[PDB]
Amino acid sequence: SRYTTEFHELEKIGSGEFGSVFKCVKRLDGCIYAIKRSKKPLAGSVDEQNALREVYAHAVLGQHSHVVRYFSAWAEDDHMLIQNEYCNGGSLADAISENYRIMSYFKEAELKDLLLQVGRGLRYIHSMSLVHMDIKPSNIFISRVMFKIGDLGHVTRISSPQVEEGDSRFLANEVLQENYTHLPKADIFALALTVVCAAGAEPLPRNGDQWHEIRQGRLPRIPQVLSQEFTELLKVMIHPDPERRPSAMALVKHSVLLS
Ligand SMILES: CNC(=O)c1nn(C)c2c1C(C)(C)Cc1cnc(Nc3ccc(N4CCN(C)CC4)cc3)nc1-2
Repeated sequence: SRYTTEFHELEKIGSGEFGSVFKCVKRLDGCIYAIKRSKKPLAGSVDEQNALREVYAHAVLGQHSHVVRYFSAWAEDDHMLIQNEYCNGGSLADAISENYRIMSYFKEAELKDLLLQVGRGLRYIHSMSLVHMDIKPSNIFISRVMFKIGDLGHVTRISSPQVEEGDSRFLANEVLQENYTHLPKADIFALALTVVCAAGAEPLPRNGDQWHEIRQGRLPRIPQVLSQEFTELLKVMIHPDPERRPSAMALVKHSVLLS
């Protein structure tokens, strides 16, 4: 077993219908990696479709500060195994849960830092003519601080997009309308709501009235004191017209964020 041979398994850090993710130490270099382990999907399934998007995202993407690094991938015993960078801070979703429990928070500044850092990640992905298509707190990881985009199973081309929608909570209406002419801006829409989650918003609606209200450009209720200036940035990021939303480029260079 390559897995057993090359790595020692330390602890399970993730699980879902997607499979499991394990904290492992690689024997050769003593370093910690996150190994995603998944049952090999049925041929011609959504699962195989998902799986394929991730393989070829790696093939195209190089290393980047704000994208979870991919090291290798292989298969054995009808399972697919992917060796990733380990982020010792866990996910932004875990962090928000902890805040909601311990009763700390992300200061307005820390929210600006998160937007900019994930913004930098997107700028890079978009520059390689790809889109992530599932930005949300659980797909943003933390290394201790650095924020990094993970889970590339929804990644597709800007030009010839094969679109499996991400989480309905973070989804731009135009994508639901089968409009794929400006996919990068769906990532921007989705980042904005991710930040609003970090800022302590009540859980985001999955559909119904409040879902629609948001896609009219209406921000969820925040529990804290944010400047009108940062507010408008977050607001225009969920503008119903995707062309009015900042590109990742315009984002990373925006006056409010820097720095
Ligand atoms: C579809 N699954 C994933 O993409 C995925 N899920 N996780 C949990 C990770 C991934 C990646 C993107 C494939 C790689 C990765 C890289 N690092 C972590 N780090 C991490 C560290 C600690 C924790 N936890 C702290 C809070 N807990 C007690 C649960 C473990 C969770 C994740 N997680 C992951």
